[PDB]
Amino acid sequence: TLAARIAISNLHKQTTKQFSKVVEDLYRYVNAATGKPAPMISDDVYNIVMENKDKLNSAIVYDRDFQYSYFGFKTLERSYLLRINGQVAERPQHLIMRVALGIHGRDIEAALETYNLMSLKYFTHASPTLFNAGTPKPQMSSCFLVAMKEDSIEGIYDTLKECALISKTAGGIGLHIHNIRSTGSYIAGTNGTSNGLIPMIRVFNNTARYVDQGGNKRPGAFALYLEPWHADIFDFIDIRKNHGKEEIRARDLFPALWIPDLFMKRVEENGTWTLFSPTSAPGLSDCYGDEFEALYTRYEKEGRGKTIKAQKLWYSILEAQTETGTPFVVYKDACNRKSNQKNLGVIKSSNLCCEIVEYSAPDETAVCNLASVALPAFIETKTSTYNFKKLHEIAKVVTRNLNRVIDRNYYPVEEARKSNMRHRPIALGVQGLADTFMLLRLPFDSEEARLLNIQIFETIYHASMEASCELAQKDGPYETFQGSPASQGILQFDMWDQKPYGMWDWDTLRKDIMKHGVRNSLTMAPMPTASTNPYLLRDLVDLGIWDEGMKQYLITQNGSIQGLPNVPQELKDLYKTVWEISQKTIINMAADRSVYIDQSHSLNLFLRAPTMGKLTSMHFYGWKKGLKTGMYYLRTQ
Amino acid sequence: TLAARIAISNLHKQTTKQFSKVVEDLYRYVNAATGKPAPMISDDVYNIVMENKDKLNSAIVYDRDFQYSYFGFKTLERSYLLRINGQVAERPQHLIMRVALGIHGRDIEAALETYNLMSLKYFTHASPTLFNAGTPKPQMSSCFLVAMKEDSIEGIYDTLKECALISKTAGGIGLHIHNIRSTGSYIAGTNGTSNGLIPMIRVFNNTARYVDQGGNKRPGAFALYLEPWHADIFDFIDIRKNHGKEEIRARDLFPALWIPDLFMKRVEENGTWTLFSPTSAPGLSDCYGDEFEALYTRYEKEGRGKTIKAQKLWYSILEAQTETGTPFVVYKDACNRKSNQKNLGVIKSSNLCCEIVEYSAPDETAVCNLASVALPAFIETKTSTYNFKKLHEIAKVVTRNLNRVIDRNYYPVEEARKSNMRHRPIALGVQGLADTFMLLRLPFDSEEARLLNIQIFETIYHASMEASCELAQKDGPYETFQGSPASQGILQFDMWDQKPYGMWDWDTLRKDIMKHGVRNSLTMAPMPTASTNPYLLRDLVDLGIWDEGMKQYLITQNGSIQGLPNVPQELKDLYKTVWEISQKTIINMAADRSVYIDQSHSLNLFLRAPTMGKLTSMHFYGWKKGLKTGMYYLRTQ
Ligand SMILES: Nc1ncnc2c1ncn2[C@@H]1O[C@H](COP(=O)(O)OP(=O)(O)NP(=O)(O)O)[C@@H](O)[C@H]1O
Ligand SMILES: Nc1ncnc2c1ncn2[C@@H]1O[C@H](COP(=O)(O)OP(=O)(O)NP(=O)(O)O)[C@@H](O)[C@H]1O
Ligand SMILES: [Mg+2]
Ligand SMILES: [Mg+2]
Repeated sequence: TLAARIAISNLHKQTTKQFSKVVEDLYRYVNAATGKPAPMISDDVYNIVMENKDKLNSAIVYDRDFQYSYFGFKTLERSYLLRINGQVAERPQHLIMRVALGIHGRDIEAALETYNLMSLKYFTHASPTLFNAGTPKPQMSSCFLVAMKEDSIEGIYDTLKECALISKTAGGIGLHIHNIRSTGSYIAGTNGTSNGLIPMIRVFNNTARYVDQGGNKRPGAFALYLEPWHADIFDFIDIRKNHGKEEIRARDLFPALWIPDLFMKRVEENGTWTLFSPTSAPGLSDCYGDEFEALYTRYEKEGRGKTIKAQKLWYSILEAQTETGTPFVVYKDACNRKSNQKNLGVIKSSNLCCEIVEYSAPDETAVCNLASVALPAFIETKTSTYNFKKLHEIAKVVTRNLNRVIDRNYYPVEEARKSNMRHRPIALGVQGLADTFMLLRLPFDSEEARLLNIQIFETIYHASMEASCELAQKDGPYETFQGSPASQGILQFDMWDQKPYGMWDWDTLRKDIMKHGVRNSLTMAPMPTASTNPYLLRDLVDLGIWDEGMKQYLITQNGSIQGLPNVPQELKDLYKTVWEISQKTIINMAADRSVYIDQSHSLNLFLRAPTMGKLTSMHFYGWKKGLKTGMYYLRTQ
Repeated sequence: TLAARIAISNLHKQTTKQFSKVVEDLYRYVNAATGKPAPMISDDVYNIVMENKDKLNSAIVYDRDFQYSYFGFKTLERSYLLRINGQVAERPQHLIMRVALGIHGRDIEAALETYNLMSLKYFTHASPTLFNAGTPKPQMSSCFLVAMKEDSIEGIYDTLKECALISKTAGGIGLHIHNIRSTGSYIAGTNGTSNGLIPMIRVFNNTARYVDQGGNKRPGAFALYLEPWHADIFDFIDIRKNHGKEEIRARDLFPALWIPDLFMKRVEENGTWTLFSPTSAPGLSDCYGDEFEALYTRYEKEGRGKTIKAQKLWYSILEAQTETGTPFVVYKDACNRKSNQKNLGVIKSSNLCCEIVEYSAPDETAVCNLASVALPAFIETKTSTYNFKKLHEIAKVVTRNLNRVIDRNYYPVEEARKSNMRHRPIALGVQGLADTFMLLRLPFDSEEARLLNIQIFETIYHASMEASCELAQKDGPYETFQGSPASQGILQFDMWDQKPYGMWDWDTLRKDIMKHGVRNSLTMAPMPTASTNPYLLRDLVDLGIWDEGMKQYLITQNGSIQGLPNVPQELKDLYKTVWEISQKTIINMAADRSVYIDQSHSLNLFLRAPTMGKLTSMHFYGWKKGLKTGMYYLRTQ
């Protein structure tokens, strides 16, 4: 809350009054230009709004529209509030109210609370849910994880279809392509050899550009997952390279390596690494860990690839990350080993923010159905505690919300719908970790921010897990739960090798889960969000120093306050810069919260003058650390 | 025949001996690198070669391999003779012999003569036939005329599939796209408007690049046909423009206008021309002439487009042709009006060389099944005549050859196969017009080269027509012949408004055709070929002048001999340059031969300093002249 809150209330003035009418407007709307009935509300939902209009308008509390961050509102106005004809036809509460209804049909009770919590900034869904929830094509889902359906032209162009047919509504896409042959591999049609990936990519990077004015975003953030033994690996990690004068100016593709441990082994024990066109080495992206090392090992034996210094790739890879900050690294074995869907098959890729990790097949495209809970709004008392009951509580709710989405979602491609339906993956997220910390005035390093951390996720996983049981208790287990690690009482940390930090009763849980099942194969995918230092500001009053006599140190420096004349230790330990905090503490809290995460989540370790040898300790640290999504991003300068 | 014939016979030495063994080799061949059975002969054909090996090797006459033009052989060696492992495994005769067999199965008699004529350079098929005829994927067809299946993403990407799935084997492609909406037109999905064509094009221009190493050619000569009332017309004619810094560097697309007469009317009577996104103006590429002018006329009435100075387009168009030599012009109404397939629907486009003109639908892709007869090899006696019987004769044969191709062709896309099968379009071509003339020593202008001309086609059309009857006499009418102009005795010139030049009995013909039908809806598509002055050289001896005392005038000038010191009139009237000959005589002979051409064929009028006003008389001349393929190409400097 700053001095520009006028943009809220004075533009709470060009807004009409009663939810009901605003819906009417939106429902009844017409294309003032083509005279086309252009509704922005589904028949289905509209009637629900009319049938209840009374209790609804009543229910809303418009005073809550002032309880919004300055840059926050702007976001909504610019992009989330349904406009009428160029003009904003939605008070934030309306949006909320339409989202709330979006999710539950006749479940008005459910609608109303899942209303209130939202309005009381407790949690919020993903843009996709925000944007379309309630409207005629209620696509509320975030990303899609697409499988390169075949290594035939029929395949590629059937894949290319989706990557558009989705890309046209929807959100981010991440497709894995370990099965397309390598440069100069062999066509059994004619005298041709293979073009490779990179031109085939230039293709996908191109439907990307064109298919967009509808996907309501030129940003075509596609990410491409590929195992590092593919004979085309080098050209692949290179994509975004600042040079390439007839190449991929792939300003919207990003390359992600889907890395088995073998590679990281070879690398460390400085050795060999063999490459393959997949055609000569079949079945490779289908085995993993041991089954995979037997396999790969033997195609080396059998002499099918092109042996290189394992240290060569790793070396080039590194170079690329620095110059471009890509490829991303996800650990193939870390992920499958510790996935609850290991029963289905082999998870071949994760997604752009290298967060969700769920099965995909040429006839299953996986979805990111996600909401994210606002960690800071459970802080409670001058100095304070955190309400873990409230947490458990709210996160029980969201797990319900998200489940619904899975049923009321508008599916872009039949694949998507099969997938989401048999497996029911959710993704609870979280916002405000860094905050919560600073509010409870704990420094990022505290071996008690350390503590807090663990407990939080512990509680979320705990709740989501339980909520999911009851609905599986009410509605039946998700369709494919048998064979599940959970179908045998093995849980996230159990697959890591730990004991819960025990703040919740996992026995009673693990007990019922076997007895009732759960409504979803996965539950949480924490922190790769923004729209889905201000903290000093406050503190500097009580001690001293200020404004006219101090438009100085920080305007200059990046909120890096270590060693500033007249400023407390308590503070410059709390309000630590991100370069300033220890990475092996970040990697660490990471691998901590990691134990109660069905999915994965992403690191962005933040060093200064990173060495082809520093970066390496960082990757190997986390690597060795059991982590699922490797180091995902390194920011430099 | 020059002094380098050594490349034939001395490299007739690294060739093995008896056809049969050469087949064996080719049949039995293996991928010396992947150990894959890599045959180059179909089971089907192989056995035919063994079952008859005796009469076959015998039959061949290898002395004929010396009867080849210097640059000619090179063509074969470089690209037509099946290589073994990098090394040429085919004497020209073998190729021929495999082509010959390619076409007829057990029809050895047919094989053998259709052998001999070929070997006696009388006619030859299209590369596609040359290359693959006999081999396991006997795709022998030239182009494909593809229909933009829908104005949905499902459509576009289903079209894009073919334009690859074909493009991967096969030959040239020409697709028409009058149905895709215009820039900023309206998506009834969301807040998007249309990207337009040009980006959608950038898409097709891109599968073009990638899908090629198999299509055994980086050249992706796609041509795109579009009516000039499409709201995106301007950007469309611009494609190849030497400027466009985030545009189509469409180094392999070419834009062709599919122009109704209305436009050319408006233009001349200096007036208006309205543009449309097709969505607001539906049915437009489906009506023509009168039905079309009623339609279009009324969308003007109704005020649906964006009225421009008809003279504006025409003006821009022109500019484009000069700077790029495109768009090509085909006359939509000229073509449908005088098509024998008018019964099926509306021919929406022709093809790259703007020659064939046959129906296409989102479930019919039309084919160019073609061979071409060598006009010069019927000249017969010091000075001479032309044997029209031989012509009629040989061209009877080719019409048989080509028919077979239609049945033994390997079809890339089910569409192709339906089309070719129900309609049976052929394309007899011709080579050596310009020659024949000079051999019978007649000048391009002679009102008796004028005469000869007409008669030739008259005879070819006459023969092909008759040959086609008999097989329709033997095999039945092509599947869709009822409703045919011919199914009513109306023939090519009859649809023009003429009487045959009567050198053949058209009554007896027109008689039987109604009685038996014909095997093909179309027959001929003359002169847009090369691989499918040397004439002075000879003459300069008998009079005088030569070599050491004359490495002069022409080495310099473009065989333009008008006014050279000591050189006969007889000659410099015969060996006239192409800029030097009259265009309205070219346009004219054109519109002459035109009357006996089922299909179309193409002009390349050749002026010097062409004016936005000179070009115009040329287009309007031919236009008014009844022509089907407008002026197709203008070469300048
Ligand atoms: N004309 C072409 N241009 C580029 N790549 C091609 C072409 N034809 C096939 N490929 C490659 O071959 C793979 C797909 O196989 P496809 O072309 O559908 O079957 P095919 O290669 O003819 N037969 P096979 O080798 O038996 O699968 C892809 O990785 C393509 O790159
Ligand atoms: N996301 C998009 N980007 C670019 N063009 C699009 C997009 N969505 C639709 N189009 C255009 O719309 C036409 C195809 O229609 P399509 O998108 O399949 O159905 P739609 O527009 O959602 N519904 P409708 O308008 O009722 O056909 C093509 O000319 C496309 O350019
Ligand atoms: Mg294949
Ligand atoms: Mg549509």
